[PDB]
Amino acid sequence: MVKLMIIEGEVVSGLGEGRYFLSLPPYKEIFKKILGFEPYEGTLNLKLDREFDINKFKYIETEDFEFNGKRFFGVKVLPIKILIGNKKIDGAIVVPKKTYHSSEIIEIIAPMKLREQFNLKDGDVIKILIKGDK
Ligand SMILES: Cc1cc2nc3c(=O)[nH]c(=O)nc-3n(C[C@H](O)[C@H](O)[C@H](O)COP(=O)(O)O)c2cc1C
Ligand SMILES: Nc1ccn([C@@H]2O[C@H](COP(=O)(O)OP(=O)(O)O)[C@@H](O)[C@H]2O)c(=O)n1
Ligand SMILES: [Cl-]
Ligand SMILES: [Mg+2]
Repeated sequence: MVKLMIIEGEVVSGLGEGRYFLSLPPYKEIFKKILGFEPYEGTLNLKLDREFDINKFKYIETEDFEFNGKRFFGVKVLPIKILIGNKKIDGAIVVPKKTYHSSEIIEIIAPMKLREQFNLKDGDVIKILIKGDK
């Protein structure tokens, strides 16, 4: 019962909001722990063929944090493989509980800035590979 989903998504730019959350040190740490890498401090948004459902997959989920008088909600994280060319890089789909962006926009995280390491630009279509269901 081995499972593969392979989803083309279009590289897109958003409202600048990824980076403040991936810079927040507890997030830096939880992703180091949960994934075995420190994400570059952003999220590569990819625009999808159709709505995405993290709950059909064997996600990790983070505890909420509270500091500076604020409540920081859980995020659901799902290891993936980012497929660019004949290359095959390891990352993760983060799906925050509360995000501004409708649900065919998935946010990707990886140790490197994907736009530089991989010369991506708004419009480019990349593929992501999800092994396993829930
Ligand atoms: C790791 C992570 C944690 C987030 N935590 C919160 C949060 O606690 N509260 C909130 O309103 N949005 C949270 N967001 C979602 C952002 O507010 C925003 O909707 C969007 O995902 C930021 O990415 P963007 O600028 O690439 O579109 C989080 C996003 C990520 C990547
Ligand atoms: N691993 C990553 C994370 C973000 N990014 C990009 O880094 C910039 C910072 O990401 P962001 O999520 O804060 O901003 P947007 O995704 O809203 O454009 C954006 O251009 C992302 O597309 C990247 O190239 N590689
Ligand atoms: Cl755009
Ligand atoms: Mg982003």
